[PDB]
Amino acid sequence: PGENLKHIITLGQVIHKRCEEMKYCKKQCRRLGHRVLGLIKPLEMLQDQGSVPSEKLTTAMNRFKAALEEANGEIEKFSNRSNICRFLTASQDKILFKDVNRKLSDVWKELSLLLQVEQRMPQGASWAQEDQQDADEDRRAFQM
Ligand SMILES: *c1nc2c(c(=O)n(C)c(=O)n2C)n1COCCOC
Repeated sequence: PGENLKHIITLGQVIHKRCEEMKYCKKQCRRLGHRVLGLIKPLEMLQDQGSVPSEKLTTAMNRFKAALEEANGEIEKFSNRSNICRFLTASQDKILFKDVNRKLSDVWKELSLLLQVEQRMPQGASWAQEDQQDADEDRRAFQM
């Protein structure tokens, strides 16, 4: 439980750091890192106590860990310029992290509801809109 929480928080931090160093598609990569850092903030607060998670909370945390591992795999893949160029030429909307953003948003909704109801923690609605704007800003930076 404590080890699981530390692993997820470390994943989020490595994803943010890797997104910050990305040389291409900076708006989309920076948005992914910023969103991940914001999602792990209440998990950092829960970790700062040292309570026991229910099995429903453990299930939701493990699903969130799986979405973060997928995001880390995508950032690692896109650290190679050729993989970015290949993916974007094949993509329809030019949104680099479309699939993993959907998974992060869906798994986060279940997890935050359990943190609020079970651990008394005090949403990805604008995300698809922000994704299209960041993708356009990135496409424009590339087209100069
Ligand atoms: C390859 N093809 C790209 C890009 C890119 O960043 N963007 C935003 C695109 O729209 N396309 C089609 N890359 C990545 O490499 C950028 C050029 O580096 C020299």
